[PDB]
Amino acid sequence: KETAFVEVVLFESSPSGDYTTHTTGLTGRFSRAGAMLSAEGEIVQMHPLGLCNNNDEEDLYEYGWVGVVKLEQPELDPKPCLTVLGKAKRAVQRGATAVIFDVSENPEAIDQLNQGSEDPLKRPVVYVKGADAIKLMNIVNKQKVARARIQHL
Repeated sequence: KETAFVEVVLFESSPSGDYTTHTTGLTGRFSRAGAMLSAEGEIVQMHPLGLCNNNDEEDLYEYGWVGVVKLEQPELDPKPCLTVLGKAKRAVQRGATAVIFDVSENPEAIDQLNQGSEDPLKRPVVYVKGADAIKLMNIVNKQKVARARIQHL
């Protein structure tokens, strides 16, 4: 399958040094234009405008982050700086191990994410929508650091 199982992990340390964790599961689909590989890392939420070399002097994240990007309604960004896959490629250049797109406000992006390339990304690009997107963004919009685990299967 092209199904991606995504686990989102919230964690707190204790004085003993042992962690308490809380996991939320959800499902998306791997883009055919990205790798069909598993990935894992700290979530970094980015506004889709942040993947433009606009303005900027933008943030350096430690290598290995999982980008979570909620697409805008296309009416709000009619002049996109890069294609949606281009923005994923840009994240990978900036150290992302994977990108998860919430495409619920731009479901037509799935057409581009389902279309193959002879220059595919070497890292996975997952899209979520529906209840799965709602589950993801509810956790990401909490104050807390979270880790994502993306599993092929």
